[PDB]
Amino acid sequence: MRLIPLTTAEQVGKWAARHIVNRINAFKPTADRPFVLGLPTGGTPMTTYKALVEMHKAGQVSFKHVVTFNMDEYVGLPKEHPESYYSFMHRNFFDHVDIPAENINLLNGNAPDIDAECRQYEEKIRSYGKIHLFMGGVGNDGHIAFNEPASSLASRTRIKTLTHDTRVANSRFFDNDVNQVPKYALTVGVGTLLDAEEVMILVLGSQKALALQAAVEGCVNHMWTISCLQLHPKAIMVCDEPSTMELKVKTLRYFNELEAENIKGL
Amino acid sequence: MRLIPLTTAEQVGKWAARHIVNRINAFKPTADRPFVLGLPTGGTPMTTYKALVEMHKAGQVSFKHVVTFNMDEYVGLPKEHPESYYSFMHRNFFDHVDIPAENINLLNGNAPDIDAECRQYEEKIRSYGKIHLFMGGVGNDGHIAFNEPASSLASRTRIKTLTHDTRVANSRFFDNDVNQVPKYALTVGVGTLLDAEEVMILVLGSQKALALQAAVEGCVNHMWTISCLQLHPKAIMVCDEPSTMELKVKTLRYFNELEAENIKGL
Amino acid sequence: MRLIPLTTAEQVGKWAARHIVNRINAFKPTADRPFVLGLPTGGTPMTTYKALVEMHKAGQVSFKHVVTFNMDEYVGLPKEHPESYYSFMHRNFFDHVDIPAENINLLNGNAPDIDAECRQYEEKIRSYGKIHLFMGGVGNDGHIAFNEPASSLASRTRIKTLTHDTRVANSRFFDNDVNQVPKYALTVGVGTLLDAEEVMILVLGSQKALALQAAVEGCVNHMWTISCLQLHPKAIMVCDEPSTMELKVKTLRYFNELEAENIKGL
Amino acid sequence: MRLIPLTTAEQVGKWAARHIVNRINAFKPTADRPFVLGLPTGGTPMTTYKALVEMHKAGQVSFKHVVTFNMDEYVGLPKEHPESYYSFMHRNFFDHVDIPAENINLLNGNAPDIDAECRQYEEKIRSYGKIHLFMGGVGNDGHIAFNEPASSLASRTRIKTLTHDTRVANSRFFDNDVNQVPKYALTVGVGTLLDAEEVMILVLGSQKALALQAAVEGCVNHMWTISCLQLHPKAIMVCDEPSTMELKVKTLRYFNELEAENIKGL
Amino acid sequence: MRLIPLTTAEQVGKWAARHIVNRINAFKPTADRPFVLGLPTGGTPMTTYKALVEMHKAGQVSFKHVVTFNMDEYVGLPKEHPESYYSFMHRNFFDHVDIPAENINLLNGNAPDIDAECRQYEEKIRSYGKIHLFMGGVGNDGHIAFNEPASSLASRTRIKTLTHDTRVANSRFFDNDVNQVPKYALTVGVGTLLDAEEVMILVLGSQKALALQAAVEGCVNHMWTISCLQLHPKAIMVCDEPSTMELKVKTLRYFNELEAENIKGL
Amino acid sequence: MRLIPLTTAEQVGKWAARHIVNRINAFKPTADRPFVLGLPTGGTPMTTYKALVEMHKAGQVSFKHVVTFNMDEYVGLPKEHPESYYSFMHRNFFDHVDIPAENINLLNGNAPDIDAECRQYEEKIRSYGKIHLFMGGVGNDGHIAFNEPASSLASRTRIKTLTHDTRVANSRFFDNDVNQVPKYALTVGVGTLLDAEEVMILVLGSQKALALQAAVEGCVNHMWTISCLQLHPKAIMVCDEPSTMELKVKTLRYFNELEAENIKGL
Repeated sequence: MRLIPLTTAEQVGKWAARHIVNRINAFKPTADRPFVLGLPTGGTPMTTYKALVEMHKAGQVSFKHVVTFNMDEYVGLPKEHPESYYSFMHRNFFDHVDIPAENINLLNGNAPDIDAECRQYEEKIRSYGKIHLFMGGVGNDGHIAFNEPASSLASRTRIKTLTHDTRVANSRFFDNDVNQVPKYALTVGVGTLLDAEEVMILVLGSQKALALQAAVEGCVNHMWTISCLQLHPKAIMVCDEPSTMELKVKTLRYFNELEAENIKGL
Repeated sequence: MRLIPLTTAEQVGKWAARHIVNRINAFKPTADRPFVLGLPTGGTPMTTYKALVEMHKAGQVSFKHVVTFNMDEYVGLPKEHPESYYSFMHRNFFDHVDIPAENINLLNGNAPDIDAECRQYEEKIRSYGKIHLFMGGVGNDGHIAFNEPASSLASRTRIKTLTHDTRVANSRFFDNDVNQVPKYALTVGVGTLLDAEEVMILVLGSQKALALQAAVEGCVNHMWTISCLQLHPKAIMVCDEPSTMELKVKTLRYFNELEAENIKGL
Repeated sequence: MRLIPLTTAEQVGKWAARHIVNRINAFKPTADRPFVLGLPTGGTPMTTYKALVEMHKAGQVSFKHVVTFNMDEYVGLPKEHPESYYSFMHRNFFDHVDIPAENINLLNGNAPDIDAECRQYEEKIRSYGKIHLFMGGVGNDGHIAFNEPASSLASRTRIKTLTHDTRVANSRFFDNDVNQVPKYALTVGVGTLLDAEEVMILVLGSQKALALQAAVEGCVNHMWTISCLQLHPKAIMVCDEPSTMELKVKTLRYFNELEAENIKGL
Repeated sequence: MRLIPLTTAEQVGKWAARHIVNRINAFKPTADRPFVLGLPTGGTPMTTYKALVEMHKAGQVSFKHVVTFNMDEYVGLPKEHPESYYSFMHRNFFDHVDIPAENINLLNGNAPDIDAECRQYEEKIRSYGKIHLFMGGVGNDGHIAFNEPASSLASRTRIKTLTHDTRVANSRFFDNDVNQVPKYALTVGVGTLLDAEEVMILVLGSQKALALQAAVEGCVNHMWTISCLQLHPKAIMVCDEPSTMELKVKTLRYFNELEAENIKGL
Repeated sequence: MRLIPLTTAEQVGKWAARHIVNRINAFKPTADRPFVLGLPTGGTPMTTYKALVEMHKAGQVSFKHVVTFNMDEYVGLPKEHPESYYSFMHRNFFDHVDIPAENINLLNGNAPDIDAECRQYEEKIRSYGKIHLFMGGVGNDGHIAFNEPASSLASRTRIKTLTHDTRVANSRFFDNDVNQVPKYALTVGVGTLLDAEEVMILVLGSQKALALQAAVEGCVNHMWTISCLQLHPKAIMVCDEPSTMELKVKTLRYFNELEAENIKGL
Repeated sequence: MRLIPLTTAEQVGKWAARHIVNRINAFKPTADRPFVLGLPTGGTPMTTYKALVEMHKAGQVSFKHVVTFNMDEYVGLPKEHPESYYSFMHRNFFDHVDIPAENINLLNGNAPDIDAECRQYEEKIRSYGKIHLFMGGVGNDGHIAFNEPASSLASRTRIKTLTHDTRVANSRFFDNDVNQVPKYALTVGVGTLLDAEEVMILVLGSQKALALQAAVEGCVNHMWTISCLQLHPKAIMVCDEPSTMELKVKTLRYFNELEAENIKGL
């Protein structure tokens, strides 16, 4: 597992975006062999999207043969609502890069047969073979996407009933109105994430410090889902300074020395 | 992993038996595609067998195309001894349901070539492909079947030398005579159990409280074998009230809310 | 996992060497079906090599159809330097047994294309299929070979920059001159080791006591790489008395009783 | 140490108020031998004051010969500001009972010589001899009054610079304006509290659950000041249901059985 | 704190008895300056009493000016019942040594005013000044005498309601009849014990292993009362081999080396 | 407890020396009311002595009415040996300041009656009343002076048999000859240290990191003697950067903010 200890969110997004760019450029994707990218939404990846767009505009990367899969979507919310994850993803990324519509995959929160929607999503991933790089964030309690603590590490794409803490912490978008916040969401599973070739988790804010600690220094346990990334063949935590509060000083010093050459320029 | 927090043993058996019934009825087994059920013996599954029998008699389930594999058997004990696991299983379950003899698999504790017996058992499981649901209990120290603490998670069906604590705690059946209790037993391995599609562990009694804690809140470690079910794709702990003594109040409250809809009726 | 608690290094080497011999003799290797043995260097396996040689000379084992893979080699050191791992392995083992040159595999620390060298090594292992028994030691911090703490459990053969603690602790061979000690080494990966059928770790000295504890009593975590052997299908720790300092008395007593029959004669 | 596990805040205040009443009535205070009561402010003791007033009005207790000492006061806030602790204490308690002004002791946050004020307060306590019962609450991080984590257990009455978390969590009274909230406060010390004959801590809300756990099940350590009450000769924790979230089920069950006879009626 | 690691109960009693003898002989007690000895009952001190008697008979010690205080007594049991603690103490010790009746102090479980009895006992100890050496055992959960877990460290002599586990584990004397076992007992308090000049705890049996661990390696906490002996000026644990099961090997090795000179002869 | 987190040893000595100076100047010592200072030897306080001397020479402090007590001395070493603690203390401090011989107290390692020497030392401290400030260091295992782990917190001045690790780590002064290093030493006790009014521990080097952690973040336990300073009324840890390796980042950040105003200038 790699830990990239940075100072600010802007540095974290530049690092993550540069990592994505370097994986895409080394892979050399084509129409028949696309690079498959898993993506999250929310405030945490914002500086990464901003930096990815920048690099695209600077001519350093093309998304023409990049296929994407998003982690989740609200159930029963119209796709064109500005707070849908569809809307977030276009406004913050797809509106500014050269990816074709047929390459973009998002869960249909309005599908008539929800279990069918979830089944097809998993099938579509398998039609390409695998996600090469899945970027995500982590909950304060170590959970992933809308999966709950003690989720099966093999769980799959499925509908979830959001937690009060989550409606609550999202009611702001439903202009600060915790009654309109959709009750349910579609989310990829933990197994869906773990099947990716590489997993890169963005960790921002002292509210994630216990999760960072559970991921990096704690032992493997299903109650802190993020800890099971220790068993993943290729996992990376990219973090800012406030998120490191619960780590030991020597842990932070170890990774700061091991990755020093890699965190220049960004 | 699911935790089903119930109050009494009778509720635990009804829940477990209803789960088994629902898996069988959704699977729709046939002569050429049987439902494969792994089973334990002892006091812990008694209320489950009693409830399964009841449901069978009420016409809610048929075992005509259900194939079963038991976890273990005493070595050198005549099969018709009333304390053999063969005898337990017929008296508490098979005597009352419609399963055919050819569908019942039990280890032959009287086989002339013990290693061969153990090899054939594993081969028979593989001939059907997989166990769809393996029901078991857990030792006070978290062990499974007759496997010992720090058993390999890939261990397989094999002969074991029973522990004093086990002969001791079983001498009662050998009418309370710890000298007749067979010295050895045949048992499936931890790998045998983990290869099942779903694992459901019955947890009864405050003597199992540390094991329950190690399974649900502790981290993964081979000394408490039950903790490695955290890594299993589909594991369920079904427990009574006294078994919950070592859990945190919030852990019990979390699962009691998450599974509330599912523990009605039983 | 097995723990073989012995008293002295000489007993540990006899036990390990007898284990190796028994695996080879039960396997019955041939020209077209060799026994594949993974091997380490350093002070820790010395009494094992001495005992293996002895058994060979006593006519108890032949290495004619044994293929070996060593864990590592210094980069840029001439192979005939007496402190190369090539030189160690010939002087302590291959010079005294009947293994053919074509059966010996060592990393070429002088290869012109290092990444290519590392790729070919993994390919050669796969050409035979698998390592049947990989013998190794463990770092004071639980690491394996030249892999670092928090290495991926799927990492593979690759070049590493040695740690000061390692150059320091090896400068003695570069006649106690920490300036000549090569800066880099080639090492198999953790995945390389875990892919072996059986892993046997030699544990000598109270400086390994925390690692032994993390391997046997602690939980699974990537910071102590050796702890992930708890998840390996067939792992054995062979240890001397001073290495047991951080274990609980009952843990040492448990394994001392479970393996009693097996540690006679040696 | 006693733990009184109750369900609601109203029950906690009735229990605490009944305890206070029973200590006062058994002591039989007089003009020359007053009962000395230490008191806190804030939302936590509100139901206790409400119940104390009730009991007073029902003729069950008199405060005529009760002397009180409050834990703290804001520095530079006019005493008649409605949010001063003076104002809180009169409005919620002294306005409704028969205690004489000369018996009421509060820190003068407007004293010209602050260190002198703090010295005199300690001297006044010692002039009576000792506090017989000190009632308080506990911070989310286990701290007491305005003392900080890792305060000396012998610290004494003194001025403190409030924490952002505290100004923040109190800005609501300074009509939700975190700029007017006084920067400093006077507070009794941890030694001041520990010198009382009996200490009764009110614990309300799941935000206090980690503190409750540190007080009752954790070990003694100065970072969670409340844990050092384990060393106090006569300490009582009175808590509501949500505060018990981090305790083990058996801990809550133990105290619920030990104190059962004592939590009836309230 | 000293830990005296011995092998058998007989060695523990000889060591403890020799310690007692050496304290008495160095103190040189007289009519007006007696040696004050606190004593327990039960199976744990039996080999100590047997060895003390032996030493007395060998002329190595006199109890003529030794005053004793016992830890506890059953309430409502006639003193001459053979299972009273009075009866135990005479039959196992006082019947065989030269101590005068006026020097023997035992709680009167038949006193008409129980609280008065308990008050007088504490007063009698204080009339002599202090207990020079208090010998005791420890409960499986670390408790002392009949004090419960989380007892105040300043608690005093008082009546207690016995626990089921205790009636249960003592019903054997009430010829194995858990209905006659007195419901209540008088016991010295934890403060009573801690006020002694030196405290020597006898630890026998693997059932005490967790308590031994909490006393010696764990941190100070009131839930394991025995752990607070770490704060006592002069505490000694005398233990047999099975009691050491939960200690680390290096802990046992440390004390075995530090006390080596002192455990010869016994 | 205060933690003063500094970067280098030179800053630690300046801080400590300034603290000492400020305590002395605020106390205003006289012939009949001296300031009593407890002192250690070794490499750890060297920069403090150097800075104290400097301040003395700058006219900021006088030792005319300062009385000192040193922690320890070698047994049987001639006082004028350059490696005696007498010799260390004169060469590094007393040779450069204005303290009178009658004010200097050091243990006489050559006393004819060792127990008498140790008794008189304690008596001399009590003749002045108390040590106002005791400065010391801490062992890698948290021990104090020559006291061992699990020493009584009330232990007193006494002779000790040095540990191999200590002779070993000091043989360098006995020009790197571990055979001349005295076998025994006189040392103040833990009680002697804890009786001081204020205790200031100098913590230098990553080898002290576990001890620092046990002092500041761990719980109270006698195996890490330094942890019991959490119970001391007025304790200060002054540390350099490498010593902070085992602390959590937030712990170091907390104290760095709380003491910021106090670590300027030095």
